Amino acid sequence: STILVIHGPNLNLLGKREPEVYGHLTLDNINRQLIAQAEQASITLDTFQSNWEGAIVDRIHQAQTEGVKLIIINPAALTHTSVALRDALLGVAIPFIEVHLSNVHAREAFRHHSYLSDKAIGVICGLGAKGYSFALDYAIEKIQP
Amino acid sequence: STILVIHGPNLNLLGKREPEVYGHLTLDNINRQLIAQAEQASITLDTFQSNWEGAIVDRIHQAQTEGVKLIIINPAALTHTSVALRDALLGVAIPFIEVHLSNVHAREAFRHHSYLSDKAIGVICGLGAKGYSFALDYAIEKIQP
Amino acid sequence: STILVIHGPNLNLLGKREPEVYGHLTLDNINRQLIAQAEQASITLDTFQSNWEGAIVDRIHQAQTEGVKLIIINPAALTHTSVALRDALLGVAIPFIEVHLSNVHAREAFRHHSYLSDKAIGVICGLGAKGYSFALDYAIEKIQP
Amino acid sequence: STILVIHGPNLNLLGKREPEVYGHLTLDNINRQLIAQAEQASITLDTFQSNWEGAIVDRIHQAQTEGVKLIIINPAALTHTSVALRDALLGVAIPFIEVHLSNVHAREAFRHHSYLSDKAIGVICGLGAKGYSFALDYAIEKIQP
Amino acid sequence: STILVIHGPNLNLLGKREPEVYGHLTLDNINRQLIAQAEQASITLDTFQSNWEGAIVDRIHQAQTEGVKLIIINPAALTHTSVALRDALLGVAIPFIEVHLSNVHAREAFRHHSYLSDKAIGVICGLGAKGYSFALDYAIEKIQP
Amino acid sequence: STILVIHGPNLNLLGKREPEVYGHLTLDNINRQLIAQAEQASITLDTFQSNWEGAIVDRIHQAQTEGVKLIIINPAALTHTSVALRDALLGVAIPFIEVHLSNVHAREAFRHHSYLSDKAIGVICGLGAKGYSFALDYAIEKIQP
Amino acid sequence: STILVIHGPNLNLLGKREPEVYGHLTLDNINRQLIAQAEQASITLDTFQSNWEGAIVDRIHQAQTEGVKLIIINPAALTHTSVALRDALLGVAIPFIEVHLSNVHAREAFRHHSYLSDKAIGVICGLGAKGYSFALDYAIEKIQP
Amino acid sequence: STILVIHGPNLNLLGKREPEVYGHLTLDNINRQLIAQAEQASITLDTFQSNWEGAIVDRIHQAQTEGVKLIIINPAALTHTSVALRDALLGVAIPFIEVHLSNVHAREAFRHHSYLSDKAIGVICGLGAKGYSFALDYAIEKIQP
Amino acid sequence: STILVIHGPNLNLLGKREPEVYGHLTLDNINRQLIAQAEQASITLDTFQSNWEGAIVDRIHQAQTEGVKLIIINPAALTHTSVALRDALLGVAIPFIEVHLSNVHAREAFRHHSYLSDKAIGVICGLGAKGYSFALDYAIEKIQP
Amino acid sequence: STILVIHGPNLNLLGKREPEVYGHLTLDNINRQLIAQAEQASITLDTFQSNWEGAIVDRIHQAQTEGVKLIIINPAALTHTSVALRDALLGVAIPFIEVHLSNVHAREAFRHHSYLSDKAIGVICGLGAKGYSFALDYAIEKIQP
Amino acid sequence: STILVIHGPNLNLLGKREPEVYGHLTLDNINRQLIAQAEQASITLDTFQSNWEGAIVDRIHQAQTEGVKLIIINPAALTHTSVALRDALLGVAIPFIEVHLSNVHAREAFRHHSYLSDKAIGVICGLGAKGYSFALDYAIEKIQP
Amino acid sequence: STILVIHGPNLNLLGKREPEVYGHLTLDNINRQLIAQAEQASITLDTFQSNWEGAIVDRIHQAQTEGVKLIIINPAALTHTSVALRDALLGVAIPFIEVHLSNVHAREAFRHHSYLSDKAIGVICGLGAKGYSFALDYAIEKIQP
Repeated sequence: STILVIHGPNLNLLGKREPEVYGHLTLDNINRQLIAQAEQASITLDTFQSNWEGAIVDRIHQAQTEGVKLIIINPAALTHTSVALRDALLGVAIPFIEVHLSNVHAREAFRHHSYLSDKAIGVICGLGAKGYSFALDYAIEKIQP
Repeated sequence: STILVIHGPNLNLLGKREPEVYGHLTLDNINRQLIAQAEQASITLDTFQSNWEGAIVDRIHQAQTEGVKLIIINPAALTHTSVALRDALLGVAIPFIEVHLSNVHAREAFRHHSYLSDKAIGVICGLGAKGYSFALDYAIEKIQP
Repeated sequence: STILVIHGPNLNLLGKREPEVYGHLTLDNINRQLIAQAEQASITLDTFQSNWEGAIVDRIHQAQTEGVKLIIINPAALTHTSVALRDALLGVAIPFIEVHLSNVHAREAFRHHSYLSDKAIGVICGLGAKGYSFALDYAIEKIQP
Repeated sequence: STILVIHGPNLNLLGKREPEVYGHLTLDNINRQLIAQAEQASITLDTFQSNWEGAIVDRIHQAQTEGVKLIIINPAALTHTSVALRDALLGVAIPFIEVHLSNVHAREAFRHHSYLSDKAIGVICGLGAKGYSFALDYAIEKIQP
Repeated sequence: STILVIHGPNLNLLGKREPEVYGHLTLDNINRQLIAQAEQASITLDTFQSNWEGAIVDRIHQAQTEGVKLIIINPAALTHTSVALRDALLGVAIPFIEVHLSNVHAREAFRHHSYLSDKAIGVICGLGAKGYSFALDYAIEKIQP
Repeated sequence: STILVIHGPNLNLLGKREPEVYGHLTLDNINRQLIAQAEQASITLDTFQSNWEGAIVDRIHQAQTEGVKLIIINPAALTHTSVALRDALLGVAIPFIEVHLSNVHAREAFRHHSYLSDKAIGVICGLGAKGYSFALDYAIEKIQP
Repeated sequence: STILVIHGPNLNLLGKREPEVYGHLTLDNINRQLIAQAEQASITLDTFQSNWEGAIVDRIHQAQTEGVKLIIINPAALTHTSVALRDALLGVAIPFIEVHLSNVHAREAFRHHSYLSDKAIGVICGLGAKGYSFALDYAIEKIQP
Repeated sequence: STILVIHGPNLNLLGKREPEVYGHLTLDNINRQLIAQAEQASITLDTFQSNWEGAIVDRIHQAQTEGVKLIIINPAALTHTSVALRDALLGVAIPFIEVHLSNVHAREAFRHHSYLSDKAIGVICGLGAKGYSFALDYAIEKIQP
Repeated sequence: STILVIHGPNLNLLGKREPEVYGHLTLDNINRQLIAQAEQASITLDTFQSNWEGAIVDRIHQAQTEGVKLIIINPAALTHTSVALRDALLGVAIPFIEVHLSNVHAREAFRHHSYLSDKAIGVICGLGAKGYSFALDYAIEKIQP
Repeated sequence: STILVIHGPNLNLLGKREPEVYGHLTLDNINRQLIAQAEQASITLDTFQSNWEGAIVDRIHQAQTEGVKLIIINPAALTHTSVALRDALLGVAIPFIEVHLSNVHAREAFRHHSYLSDKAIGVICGLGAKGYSFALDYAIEKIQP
Repeated sequence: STILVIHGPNLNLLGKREPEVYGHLTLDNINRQLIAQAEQASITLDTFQSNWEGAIVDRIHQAQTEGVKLIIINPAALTHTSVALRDALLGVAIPFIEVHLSNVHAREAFRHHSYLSDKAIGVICGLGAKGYSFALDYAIEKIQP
Repeated sequence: STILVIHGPNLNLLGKREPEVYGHLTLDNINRQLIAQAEQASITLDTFQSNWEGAIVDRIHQAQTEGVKLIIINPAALTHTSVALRDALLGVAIPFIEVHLSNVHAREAFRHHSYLSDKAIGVICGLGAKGYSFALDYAIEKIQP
């Protein structure tokens, strides 16, 4: 794949609980939208989700060998805690865009800090699912303007 | 199960090393006591331990689909570091009680901070194995008239 | 007495205001429950409440001459401010368990700090009145195994 | 206008001479792109730039009386300093998205703090001029689903 | 003239617990020594101890009334907490020397801060009961050079 | 429609020392002015002063049972140190206005923090005795518009 | 003798938005009330409002040359940010009283800090429009005792 | 002009108030001295003062188009607050020297921090008017080989 | 005797990227050198690398059951984040030496803190692969003096 | 059993400047008084002053070889800065008393911190030259009870 | 001497390593330039450099006895660490100007703090050798206007 | 010499007191081993110890003139305090390795901070005398690969 989308812990829960909390949108719905958006541009896109830090790090290492050109990553809770993730990305030297569904700055103070943002190309937060689509549009443009 | 008891990393070591250090009580002994206490009240109780953050997060997710009503969790070292665990509990919206065998406030300053305590119903620390039993007693009363 | 239960400032207000707000449970109800629980184990139990730091200190000093074996203390607001109270407990060297009705970690940041917790056997918070009962159960087992 | 795009201090330097900017892009080029994007959705869009905090505040107040439904704001340096701006936006209660051309997290530590981000719908940084277009896309969908 | 010696909370315990721990010296022994030392210089000396902050404040107010020229105070735990005590001393404008039996700098970090030390003539700590005698020697010389 | 005015520690010293220092105005003068101002509006007003935290807490608890509608409080040194006071006011749920004679912000840094101000209707400081009159004027309007 | 009342940024919005949000009182209403209050005491009073820091600073400099004796200032958001404003007031050496409509201490932590309060005669916050009337009452008594 | 001298807010007050306070020297006297010093070296020098941040930012932008080679700036209070000013200077990439009349380190702690000093060639403070002459001397020497 | 060498997350990447960046030395090369050095002293050297925290915790627990005498550990990114690792080492009570290839003090501030260093026998950083050899030399001498 | 008195940097200046600023007492006067006090108790006492840290460290090392039993040290400015001094005292394991002429707590905040006080037997400050005499009186009692 | 120039540790290295690095200017050259400048004004000027803190302190003490009227000091690294130096300058009460060749604010955070700057007449940094000449100009004018 | 070994304050005390406390190893023993190790590799090695900061700085300057290629330095206490040392090493641009006998991370929190570690090639602590040998091994390989 040329673009890899990574989702961090707890994102698998999207749309599961009381679909009038945060409605009906699922992680799969998001993935399908992105895969279709990428197919439109003849770009190959892979997706990955895990609750396990190590599985995400392993997947990043694999991305390097597969010739992934850009990573779109929503590290979820791991953005505030995982230097291992930072060092995986940097160690494979694949540029990345950081995405969060919710506005990270509007929540508790510990969510204001990120071990990834300072090394990302850019960061999108608080725009829901469309944030991932925006990241993908940017990525496509960078590769095939 | 109605009640799920979760033990974090390193709690599998209980009673393994020099049973004159901290004596002979094992994690299994704790679990047996709790299972018997729950059986006495005709409540179904399950237990889980892991050294792997992701395994705990996955287990919490599964708790939601199983209809667990309350979680009793000793996150051990993960209390001070895991936002992923916080967000797992909050994401499934299962109420929980936090338990530690030892008095966390009597140890190093980094153990005074918890990513769970502020969202727990309550917190018990420093009362050894009985802490879990107390949490269970509370839980039983909350769930049953 | 063998066991002494101390309640700090403002706890006399329990159940007084709009008993629907936090319901109907009074300080006296709590004391009666504890006195009965103690009688059931043939342990003598005394109780004390004051809004005056000095009265609490004096009472602790008296506990020493009376041969009190363990103190269960809900210092309420004094937990965050009274080094005098810490030094009274340490000076008479009577082991103690700290109890709070409400979850101190779920409130303002200044409530996260305690001049007692680090010297307590353990701490219970957020489990309402049952917290004192749990502390008593522990205490009984410790004194008369 | 339905949508108002605000550019803060020093943004007038883009392209005219490039302060330290890269791409040869100018503020007028950005505006033309957004106006055309907005026309394409039959949404009316105005733009505004100033180096003067008071002018921006006045403009926000004027937005209220004009029935503006959403503000896309690149406050530039004022994001780190201007509580007056925060209070203008909150006082008129117009929702806003915050946009920065550059990655504000990749620079000095003082740029990590914002008096706006916590109250924004969301924040986009580091994606250049496309950041504004993404905001506008989000805004269009929100206003005209 | 008149010197007043004030002892804070818990100092009444001196020599009561296991005279092995820190031995046999009592608060009354200290007071006797000081009263004799003062009598030897034909200076009138009064003493006061309380566990109650308000009593100590009242006593300081009374001091002014009695024309006390200098206060020797061991505030004990109140040194780290009582602004009321600071303001009492300042409000009557009686100069004072602060004394502690134990070395306050050699204990927990919270004991390093004092609401009195910056307004004392001087501070003596860690020299046991002699600290009070030294303070009295100084005071005598200051009042009757 | 009773109003209660509470004065904290050390306020009894007003006008006692060197009536040139802070002038001749006494606490009793302030109380007389307030009682007369309240009588002019046919509002019943009581006053209370103590050096003792517990006396103040008790007096607040009594205010509830007496049907006091608003408290005007100058906690003096206790504003920076008493959570017990905060919790007494909040526990009786009587609205209050915080007053200080002097400008608390112009003094030492530790005086800049208050355990009351965030819960007060408002705060007045630095305007001398008039501050209490202003608080009373506001209170009267609020209770009997 | 001349009193100048200065209103800072965003205060022009008063009473504009949903008059049940914060009701119907306007900045003009406030000024009318203060002008009438001043006429009643035969004091000349001027008023000023701006969203522009430099306009306010200029106005302060003009106040010096006009012989203004006292300034009543509600700096609004500038209280937390503007050292320029501090230095303008200090540079002209006109005493001032700081007023806020809302209780600044009851909001975000950054609103607890002021570049003005420590140099003000006093401060009033959280008493709404009356706060300005109180400041004027004080000012009148100070200028014409 | 080859050199531009910028004076920040409140510097227009120099020598206005009680000329035996901080003397008779005026902003004009400073400017006249600098213009004469520059004329003596056949260097063209312009000067600018404003109380309005945006005007200063605009003036810096204009300096770029006028071919200014070096800026001598006394940002006065804006040194501690204005990131806009920092980003103007950096954006036009004109080197600058920072000057203050008074010793910024000898005052309040907040004046120890600057958004400019770290990017300045150098900083002169506390040497009165001669500071600007020294900055100009330096600048002349630099604008040569 | 067995010595166990643990390599943390991302160390599997050594000598993959740009072998002129940090050259050609691989994790396997390091291990082979260590194994040969251990064989020379008739000590068994076991090695382990993982990207997964839990795997490393499990491996430490396994070390205890197999009678490992000393651990040499490069936790890599987990140094700064993993209390679980600290508690694993301490729980098994195997002595350990901490090693880093790069100079952790020369990088970002968050790399300055270690959850292991305070409990390690010692620490080596910045000496590349030779660090591990040095740790092993020390370890051999400690096991076989 | 010798006592050694150590005076730090700048103490040689005592009584040199404007003998009315701090009067006439010189370092040599202090030393003569202490030497006489010691002779009176048949204790051998040596003294030492230097402006050079290393000289003081060397002198402490020499004290060990000379069999000194107790050090009375006024480190002056070195109390706040010199870990080398701390480590010299600890390394030779000679107990010490810290003395300062002035009240170190009444000055700048940086003077509140000491690298000695926590390891001293005790500390005396603010009692002038008598402080050294008091330390000597204590020392005599400790060595010859 | 009338004016004394003091150079701190490591300044002897100027011009001694890689003259195209920091070029060819030596500490001697700086001194020769100053001595000549002083001769032009018939002012007697002495200079001093040392790597040893004590030597500098001694030299400052000597300056007092010589009747030195002003000190120009570049403390180099000692500015951030030496309270001994601060106290020497203050103890002899000779006014001083602080000079640094390089811009101390543009370097590591620890270099932003000075134990001298707050007591200096003023401070010059970042203007190379000319800084000292400026300081000397100022000093000459102050001493012989 | 090609390599220079520097030992800081108090290291001369090694093996002097209670050779059971830390045994018998002396500084001279360490130097002899290093000299022998260096001779074995045909490298010239010099050593130096002092308790005086200035002596160490002077010695470092001298190392430059002697062509020293690498410094092995145990700064002991000066690591936490001496910017002068840092600047000496940087100013001569001789690479260096930092060594401590004891584990600096296992002691007080202030020992965690170093003014050298960040500019060292690497750091070794806690491995006793062997730490110096290791540094020498590394240095030999760097200089004569």
